[PDB]
Amino acid sequence: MGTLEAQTQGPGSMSKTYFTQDHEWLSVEGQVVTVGITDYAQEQLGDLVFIDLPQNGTKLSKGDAAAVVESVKAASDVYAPLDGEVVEINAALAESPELVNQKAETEGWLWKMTVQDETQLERLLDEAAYKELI
Repeated sequence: MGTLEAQTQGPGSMSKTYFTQDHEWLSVEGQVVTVGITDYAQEQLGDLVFIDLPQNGTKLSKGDAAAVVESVKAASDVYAPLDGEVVEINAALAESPELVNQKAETEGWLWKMTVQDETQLERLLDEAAYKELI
């Protein structure tokens, strides 16, 4: 699969991004899974005023509420797309929550988590619960 390629990071390798059923995305690079909300989601919410991120070291199960993204008109929980452990959060978002509006699917990522084996993600891709973002 293309997930193997992204995990291996051999020459000419490229990270793969997938979108979920709930306007979230995840990207795989090595064993690091980066998670954010989609461009669609940031547009639904309007200008973001606060981002509440998970604590580093948090053990997540698929579906756990992990973050909150908040505009004046609306708030939205962001759920873990896979089981794993939070290892990094996007420190830019404290001063610049609007980076999520500007670059939702790239620089406005919310957190990074480790997954040791991609069997769960492989299942969700095979089911087309999650789909490749092109």
